[PDB]
Amino acid sequence: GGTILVVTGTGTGVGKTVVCAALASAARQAGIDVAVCKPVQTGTARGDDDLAEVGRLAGVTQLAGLARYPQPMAPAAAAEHAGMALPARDQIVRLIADLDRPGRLTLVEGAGGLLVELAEPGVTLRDVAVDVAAAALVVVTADLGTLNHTKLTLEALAAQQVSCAGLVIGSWPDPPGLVAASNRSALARIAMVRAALPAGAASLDAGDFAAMSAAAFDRNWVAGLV
Amino acid sequence: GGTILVVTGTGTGVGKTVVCAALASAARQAGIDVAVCKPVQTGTARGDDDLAEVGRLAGVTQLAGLARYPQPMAPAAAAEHAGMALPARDQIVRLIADLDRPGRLTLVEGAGGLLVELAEPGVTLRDVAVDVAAAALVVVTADLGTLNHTKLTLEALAAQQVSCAGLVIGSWPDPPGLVAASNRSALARIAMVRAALPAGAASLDAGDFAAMSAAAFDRNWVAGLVG
Ligand SMILES: COc1ccccc1C(=O)[C@@H]1CCC[C@H]1C(C(=O)O)C(=O)O
Ligand SMILES: COc1ccccc1C(=O)[C@@H]1CCC[C@H]1C(C(=O)O)C(=O)O
Repeated sequence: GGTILVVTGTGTGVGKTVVCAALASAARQAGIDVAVCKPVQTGTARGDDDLAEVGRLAGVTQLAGLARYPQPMAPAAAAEHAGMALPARDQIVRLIADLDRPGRLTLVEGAGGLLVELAEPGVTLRDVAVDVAAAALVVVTADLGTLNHTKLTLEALAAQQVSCAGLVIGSWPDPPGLVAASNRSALARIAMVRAALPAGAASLDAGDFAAMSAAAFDRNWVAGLV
Repeated sequence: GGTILVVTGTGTGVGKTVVCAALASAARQAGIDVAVCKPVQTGTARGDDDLAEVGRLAGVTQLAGLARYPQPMAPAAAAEHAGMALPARDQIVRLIADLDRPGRLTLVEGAGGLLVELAEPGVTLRDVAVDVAAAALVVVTADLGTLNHTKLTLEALAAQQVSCAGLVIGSWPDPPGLVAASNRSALARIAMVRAALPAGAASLDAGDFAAMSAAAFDRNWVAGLVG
């Protein structure tokens, strides 16, 4: 086996996908082979496609997914509106296990937050992280309310003995602002802050995004992941 | 004592204050003595004052505060920015204990979400709820992301054996879109939804607000809150 990380977020729209891309880009530039699994993708009718974004921004080609739902809703909700079930727990765990190989960083991107139902019946990304012995990287905001949401997510991880690999602020504003500066310091008291991605980074071309990502993370930490 | 309910939320801006006012108004109209307590208030320099809004919307005069900090931030940062300290645990507990009495419903309004630090060191509303044997009413939104936030908050309450008194949707759109309708159904499968306050409730006058409040909750639930 290699290294499996689940990438979750404290909520929706926190920048999980740009963080997957930035970490993928950083890790490739560190010579690591990277796969990204997005088992469940919703919001396709309006053009959401997180794997494609990871492809454009970081050049990853091992991009695996199982299901795509048009409605911009939580999977269970999108799957009910569509009249079709979610994938099986079995499918998700085994797709991830087959992606994973020595020398490879495999990132598993949830949909929304940690306790959204990903597979039938009621199985979450937390359940999947247990099954594949993955640690969890938590994407957070620097905005008002982030400390509570982060602490809640970390408690939920520890309740099932899922290790936390750190936090990433998905969007760092410019200029920061009083709240954002305060929250960054407080977040670092609760866990390791691996990066804070400049606001607007998702609009970069691949070259600029690759330079941003290399500077965003600690090179030694990245190298140590595998 | 009487009944103590802490009123928390899945985050900030979910409508805890209007929910406190609405439940207070419904209980008063059922003949229940109501006090509302806000042990930590931030944002006072921008005019934030939840107790005064409760009084204005619901007519409550039994209102009790404790700590007030100027900046509209989490209490620890707001207190640091003002060169002040957070209250001690027993200052919060004594405030609640002094209000509590038989026949009375005492609502304790949190600051932000459940695990926000209210007192040194790392004391949260969840700890306070344990100390005063209160159940927790959880205020939620109907928007994308509420299910995860609600489940995280209920799991945290259960981790300390704090009973969940149910959910209240702080702002309910009319008409409800597909997403809000779907989230309300999912929310009700997680826990009892005690009310869904109409959007804009905070702008109703006293009589409209009182009428909205009486219709918002099951009267048998409200009446049963206090023996
Ligand atoms: C399933 O998770 C959710 C939970 C609650 C609310 C919304 C969602 C979403 O799916 C959003 C909506 C479409 C895009 C998705 C987005 C992404 O593609 O990154 C995300 O994961 O938040
Ligand atoms: C202090 O706790 C917090 C922690 C994190 C984020 C926000 C808050 C707030 O308190 C907000 C900020 C000002 C108004 C407050 C509001 C209310 O007065 O109703 C609330 O309590 O959420």
